[PDB]
Amino acid sequence: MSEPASLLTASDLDPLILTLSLILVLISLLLTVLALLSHRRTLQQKIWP
Repeated sequence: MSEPASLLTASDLDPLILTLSLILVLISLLLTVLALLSHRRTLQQKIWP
């Protein structure tokens, strides 16, 4: 590689918080997508019901 093996050996700076974060991140993202589709679906119906 080109970076110090320390950057990887230190990938454990905080896995506990990262895990909880990744979860909320992935979840929050999914929630947004759903809300987006739901809104788009409603508009379509309201446009041509």
